[PDB]
Amino acid sequence: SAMDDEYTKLLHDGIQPVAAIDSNFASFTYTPRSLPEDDTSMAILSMLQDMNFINNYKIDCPTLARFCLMVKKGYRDPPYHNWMHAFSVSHFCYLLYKNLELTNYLEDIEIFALFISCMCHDLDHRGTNNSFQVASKSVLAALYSSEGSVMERHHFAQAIAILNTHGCNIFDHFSRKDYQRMLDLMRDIILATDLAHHLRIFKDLQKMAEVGYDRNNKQHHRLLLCLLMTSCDLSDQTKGWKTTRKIAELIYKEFFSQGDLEKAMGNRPMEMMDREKAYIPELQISFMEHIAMPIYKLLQDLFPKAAELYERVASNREHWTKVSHKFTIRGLPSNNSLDFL
Ligand SMILES: Cc1cc([C@@H]2CN(C(=O)c3ccc(F)cc3)CC(F)(F)C2)n2ncnc2n1
Ligand SMILES: [Mg+2]
Ligand SMILES: [Zn+2]
Repeated sequence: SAMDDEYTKLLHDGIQPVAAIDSNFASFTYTPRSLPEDDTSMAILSMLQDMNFINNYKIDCPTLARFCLMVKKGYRDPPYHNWMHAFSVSHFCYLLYKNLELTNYLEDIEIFALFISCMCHDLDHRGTNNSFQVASKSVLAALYSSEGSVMERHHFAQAIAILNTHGCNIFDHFSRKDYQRMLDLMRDIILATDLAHHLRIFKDLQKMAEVGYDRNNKQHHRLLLCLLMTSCDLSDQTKGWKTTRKIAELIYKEFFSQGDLEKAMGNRPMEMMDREKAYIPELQISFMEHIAMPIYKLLQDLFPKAAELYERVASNREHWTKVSHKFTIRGLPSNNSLDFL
């Protein structure tokens, strides 16, 4: 009933101009988590319209409205891996489109697949990682653990189940070859969100940036799509310090909750998921140094206009070192009590 009325307005009221969402909506400085959640499905439509994908691919507006709502409704509400994460990852894809001239690098359909993949790439996340699915002998591991990337295979399978839901296949008028192409792209792009995949291809990403992007090289296209998706996935770290701090809070709430579950199973959590061992400033510096900063350095090497993104991640990294001293309790706790000992 609720989705029906939301559908009715999304379809019949018209698509809001993207500039009416916010004066800075298309800037790397904009924080899409600032958008009220109730406004995000209309913002998805506005972005799709502004990138001309609705007209170029003749997407049926009722199908697209239903698709967007079905995708939003396909996310659960863990602290981090929720619909607002998918919305902000999708928004960053729109930023790359508006700021970095992707049409000089990628086919139209590849850019479209990236954006749709961003919307779908964490569908039905339960707030636990791939190792946990295997350790807990979850249904998802029973399905996919022999292939790896258990959660990401599930996210892709969930996106297909939405497309296979009557009235929701935004691609169903595509040619057979274009349809196969779109779903293949979605597979590769969603599967690239496994950071284990990113780490596997990282040297090939380095090699691509070194020799220089070849628009006629099909492997360069695939590699670039993977890097862009990862850049979208981690894009929370490219905003201000306030965003980085809040996003850290959400990640560790989620992580520590999984760690609490691992302990109740008799298993030793990773220290970054153990609330009794994790030292957040050191983990955030490590994550920025070894994972986040190299990704945006690569993005800058390929796209010089992405320099500000790398400098932001580097800045946020310096902020963690500056505030680290505040995790040590000097003097007495604010209650004047040593009871916590
Ligand atoms: C935007 C953003 C996203 C993530 C994570 C990274 N991540 C990992 O596997 C991972 C690997 C090494 C680490 F040191 C920490 C986490 C997968 C995920 F949890 F899905 C999202 N983090 N993590 C810390 N700050 C983050 N900021
Ligand atoms: Mg994911
Ligand atoms: Zn994600």
